[PDB]
Amino acid sequence: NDLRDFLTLLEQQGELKRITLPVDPHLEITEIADRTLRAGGPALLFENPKGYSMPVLCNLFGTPKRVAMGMGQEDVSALREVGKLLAFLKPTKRLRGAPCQQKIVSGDDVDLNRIPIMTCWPEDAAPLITWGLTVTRGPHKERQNLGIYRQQLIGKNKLIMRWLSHRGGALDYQEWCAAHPGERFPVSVALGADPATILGAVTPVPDTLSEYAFAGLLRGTKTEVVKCISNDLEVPASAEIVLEGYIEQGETAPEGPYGDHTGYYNEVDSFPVFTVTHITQREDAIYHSTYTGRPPDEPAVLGVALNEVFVPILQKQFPEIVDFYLPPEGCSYRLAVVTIKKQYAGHAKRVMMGVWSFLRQFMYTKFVIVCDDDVNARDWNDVIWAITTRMDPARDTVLVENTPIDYLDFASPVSGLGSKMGLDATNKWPGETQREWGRPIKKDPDVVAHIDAIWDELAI
Amino acid sequence: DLRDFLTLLEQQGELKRITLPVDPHLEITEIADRTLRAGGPALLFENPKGYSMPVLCNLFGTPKRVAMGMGQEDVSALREVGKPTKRLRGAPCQQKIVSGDDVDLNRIPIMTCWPEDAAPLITWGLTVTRQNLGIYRQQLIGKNKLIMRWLSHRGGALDYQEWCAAHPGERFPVSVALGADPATILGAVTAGLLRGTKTEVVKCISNDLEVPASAEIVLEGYIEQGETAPEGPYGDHTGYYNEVDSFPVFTVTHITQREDAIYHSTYTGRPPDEPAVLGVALNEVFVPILQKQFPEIVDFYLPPEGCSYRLAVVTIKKQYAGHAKRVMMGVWSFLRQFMYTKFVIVCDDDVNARDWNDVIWAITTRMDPARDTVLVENTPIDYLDFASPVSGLGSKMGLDATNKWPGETQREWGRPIKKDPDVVAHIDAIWDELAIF
Repeated sequence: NDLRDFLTLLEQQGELKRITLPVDPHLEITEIADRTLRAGGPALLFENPKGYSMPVLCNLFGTPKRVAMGMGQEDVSALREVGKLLAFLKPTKRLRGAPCQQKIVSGDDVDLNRIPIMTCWPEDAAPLITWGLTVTRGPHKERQNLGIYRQQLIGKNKLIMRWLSHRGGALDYQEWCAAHPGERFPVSVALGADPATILGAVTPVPDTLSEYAFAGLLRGTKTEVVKCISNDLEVPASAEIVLEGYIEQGETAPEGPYGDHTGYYNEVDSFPVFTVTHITQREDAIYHSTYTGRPPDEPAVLGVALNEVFVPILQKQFPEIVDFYLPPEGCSYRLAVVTIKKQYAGHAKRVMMGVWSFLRQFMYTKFVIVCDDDVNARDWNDVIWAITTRMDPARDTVLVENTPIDYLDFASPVSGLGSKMGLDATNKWPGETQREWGRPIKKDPDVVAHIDAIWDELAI
Repeated sequence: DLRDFLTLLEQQGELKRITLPVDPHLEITEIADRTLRAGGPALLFENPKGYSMPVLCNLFGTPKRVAMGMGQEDVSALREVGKPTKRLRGAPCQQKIVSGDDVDLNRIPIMTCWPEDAAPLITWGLTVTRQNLGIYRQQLIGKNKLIMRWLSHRGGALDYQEWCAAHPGERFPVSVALGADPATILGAVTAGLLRGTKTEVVKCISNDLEVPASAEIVLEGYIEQGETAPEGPYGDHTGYYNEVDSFPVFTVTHITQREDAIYHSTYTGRPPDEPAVLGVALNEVFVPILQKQFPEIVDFYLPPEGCSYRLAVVTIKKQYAGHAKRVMMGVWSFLRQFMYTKFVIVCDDDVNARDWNDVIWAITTRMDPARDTVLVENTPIDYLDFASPVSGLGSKMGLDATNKWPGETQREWGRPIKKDPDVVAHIDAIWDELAIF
């Protein structure tokens, strides 16, 4: 039901390790988690962080298996069904009491320095909160947005709220300033909610229902919430820790530099300040954290699982698509491989244009490789094979200039604007070539199946 | 010798004996393909369906095992190559003999590699014809007939062409050796002293040609002048079937073998395969020749998955704006072996050329595709590459994935995240006691 249930389950299955040695939240936890993630190991619970009593949980979603379990299922394949659900969509139980409100502190007594907030990389400006569910409401509307923004520590009761312009929290704030000049903007942040509510924030959800409602569908049951002490926002009742407060209009601060998911430092830049009035927590509270850096990291593993959700949405629109994959090594979204059952000359070009335009998540995707269905999109041995035996580079490469690009991608010529490349690695049909194309080597499916059957008894 | 080599590999967990019945028709290839693709061991099939002779394959399926076969622990010593034989009288390879009507090639577990291959095919024969050594594929067309597929430029074909001109009508003597010791096998690539001590050989029973004494099996015979046959189709190292074509016939008069002989085999197909892994190890010879001409080059690698020569990754210590372009042009013009290389990626020295995780990282964080991609049209291409628009002629692509300097960009380029060496060392020290697994 809640996060602790999830952790005891993981522990029985050898998917959680408790660590009793002293480990510093300054740089050391990150190093340990990075080595662990890179070898597919368990989630980690640091019971003795140097200089703090609250234990630190991280690497929670570091294998795609653990992502699936957090949505109820046993294997990664079942994410495709959550996909069909999302296509289909064009409730919440309020409690009076709640574990997340067992211990309270406010006003002058707020001291964020009692929490083991991590510092991830050697040149990061300061400790940084990374797994907060930020809850906001706009002025014209009842819907509550949930968002995951990084928050730098600048004082005993001050954090910076780094939301980028396009995201729901930033839009709610921008409207609030316009509709209520001068008024404090109410905000709350929840740390350590249950896995379904966490995974629901991460997933894109059409406006026809709320974010808490979706998470209720992944979980058998309705999402339980509780009203905040100092505002009318609703937060998950079993949260381990909750921060309540406001944004004072026109108060801002320099943020960063911080290491990012691309493997480089973002340079310094201004964002609004979040003043914390209340810290509420559970009785033996656990602090939930993570880090971004050179891929693969936990976010990148989440993004791989989350791309299985989208395969079906794509297929419904383009039934020619057999598989669709974004390697984590390409910073999760910058490169895609697509395999199709080709039906006509030029077909690959319509598929490129589809990837670059149908879903917003792929709007900034710089490289797209298209292949036939005799290629396993998830294996570089096949993908390189196809590129080097089915392309003439000048004939089969598509370039498009002056297209939208992430403003923090320093590799484009001007901020926000750059080019894209599609590679048509499909077999060329008459009209596309005047040569006799080669007949590929196909395996015998009967021999393949016989070897699957004796594979274990061969014991190699 | 070969058996010494195999017992060494076995004690180091680099050889699996397999006792289950398995067919040389298609099944061995499937098993070897899966094992190679996961970096597993060499394989010795002790019980091949319908044969007594065991089948050895995937011998050189990791570059480590190539190194061990040349004596040492690293492939490094090939970079120094970058910068006479002993005749025995008597030999294990001649312990058992068969000739004339008794020659029956169907007693040998010759593999059929892919479903539409014309027939069983011999793939690791050392063909002997000064003596030239060559590795030519040989299709089985009868009890004592094989097709000898050598293309015109190669040493065996040239010897034969001269023989027909100098001795009209005379039978051409030929021999083929299977399962020689690892050094003579690796030796190739236009005599090789990887071993350092001289190679041991033995005269053939029915001709004056010399073959390795520690061969498991030897075929002796001749080419009857003007006798030819349709060959193939066969699956090849590109991953496609080559179409049918005519080549000379090799009549086998004698089969000589060792007692308890082992049949050494392999397969070519969609890369990577064993030949491709050999070609990667063997390319290390050229790194030094490139470096002497372009000392900026730190590494230079051609993945097997690109059919051994069609794609190259190069890492450099960049010294000026535009530097990557000169290096591209160098790869495409300095050595003839890289004349047909279609794709070239250039990266900085913080990248391991041999790891796709690094190479994709660089491409997706240091390139604007239109600015940084170089296309050149109407350049020389292999005439058998059906993907070019016209036979013998096609385009090439260079990708400049280096960090961009002032002039190449007007933006603030990213500072990469470096780790704290003191934190790394402390975690090495407590790693075992942390006990995560």
